[PDB]
Amino acid sequence: VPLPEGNQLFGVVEQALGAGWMDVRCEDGKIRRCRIPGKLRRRVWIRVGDLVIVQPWPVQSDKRGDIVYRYTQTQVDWLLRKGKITQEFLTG
RNA sequence: GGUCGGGUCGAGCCUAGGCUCCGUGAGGGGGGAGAAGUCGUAACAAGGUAGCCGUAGGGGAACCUACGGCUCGAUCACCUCCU
Ligand SMILES: [Mg+2]
Ligand SMILES: [Mg+2]
Ligand SMILES: [Mg+2]
Repeated sequence: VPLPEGNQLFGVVEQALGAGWMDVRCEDGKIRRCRIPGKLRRRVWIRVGDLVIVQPWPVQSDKRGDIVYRYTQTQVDWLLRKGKITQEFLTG
């Protein structure tokens, strides 16, 4: 339900790299090696192909970022119906 | 005191060669942490082919095989040597 606020933007998980590292495709047509904060790492399980919010790192904000929130099925369905995001971004 | 001649000592400077230090450096090599990637299961019980040492060959990877050695090897039957 919460939306990106600032430099944050959506993203689609592509492949997990191990040791809490994911490979997320963002809305600006860039692939980023993203790091999962440990606070939500322990309680929220993330799997390839999900809509998430990613904030790029302050330095070298082109290939690194942090994942802050995961969108459930109802939230992504509501977003698709509202029209803030399209279907081809999710499906690739 | 000037000028010239002779003998000797000499900091510095130039060239060549030989050693050595500092900065960058394409490319390559292992080491150490991390643990929400991956393929197997080598070790500990007889760990499911006992494990390990030396040498040599082979294999995605732990590993496998041959010759000589050690017990830091389990179970059953028989034998030997003691207290
Ligand atoms: Mg084994
Ligand atoms: Mg074995
Ligand atoms: Mg062979």
